[PDB]
Amino acid sequence: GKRIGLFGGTFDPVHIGHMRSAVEMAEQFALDELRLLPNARPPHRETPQVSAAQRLAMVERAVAGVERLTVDPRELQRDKPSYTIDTLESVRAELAADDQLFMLIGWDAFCGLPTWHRWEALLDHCHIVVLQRPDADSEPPESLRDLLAARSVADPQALKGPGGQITFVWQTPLAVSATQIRALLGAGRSVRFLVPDAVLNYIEAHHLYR
Ligand SMILES: Nc1ncnc2c1ncn2[C@@H]1O[C@H](COP(=O)(O)OP(=O)(O)OP(=O)(O)O)[C@@H](O)[C@H]1O
Repeated sequence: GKRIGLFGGTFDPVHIGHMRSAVEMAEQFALDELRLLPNARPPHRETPQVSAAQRLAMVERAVAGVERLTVDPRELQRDKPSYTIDTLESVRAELAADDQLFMLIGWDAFCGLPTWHRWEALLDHCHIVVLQRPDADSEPPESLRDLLAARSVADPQALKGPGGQITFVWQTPLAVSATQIRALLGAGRSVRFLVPDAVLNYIEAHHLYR
């Protein structure tokens, strides 16, 4: 059907590390579309004076004019956060049944997957692609050996069908951090070139991260 990616993050703010990983994810999987999915979180876990809807605008500024990168605001429009599985069915509810869905997660995040609500069902709806990288020691928890055993493919090209498997991918993400960027901004410095230019212009224009 279509090759559709899903890239979830808090994005506070969205920066070139995310965007450059997005770019690479797509090109590797020949995605028709890669969807950035800003997650929703309790109001009190937002950066003070940076709202959900501003996080969402920057993500929009960042993919505007960018082919095949779009934004999915559905978590960002609920009554409160959701579990991922819930996002997944909602996404899938609007898909064609042969469309292939690829959820991109980080190694460290994948390592805590058995704590996600109803985790056993996630691969019902998508493929999970796990970012491997120089900083997260590839030592899977014993709680994930049987899952990786039943559903992982060593070749990403071998992901098949609209979902059901796990593969691993290697990237060297830029040494850009949203935490570093906030501090630079708090310190009054220039994060120019550490974030997409349309994101830079938004941060500046709206005097965000103070
Ligand atoms: N440079 C990086 N390379 C690619 N993706 C990264 C990078 N840093 C974090 N991520 C991604 O960041 C996304 C959401 O923002 P997140 O706050 O988790 O990142 P962060 O840079 O570690 O921010 P923070 O510094 O506040 O922890 C995640 O979905 C994750 O994949």
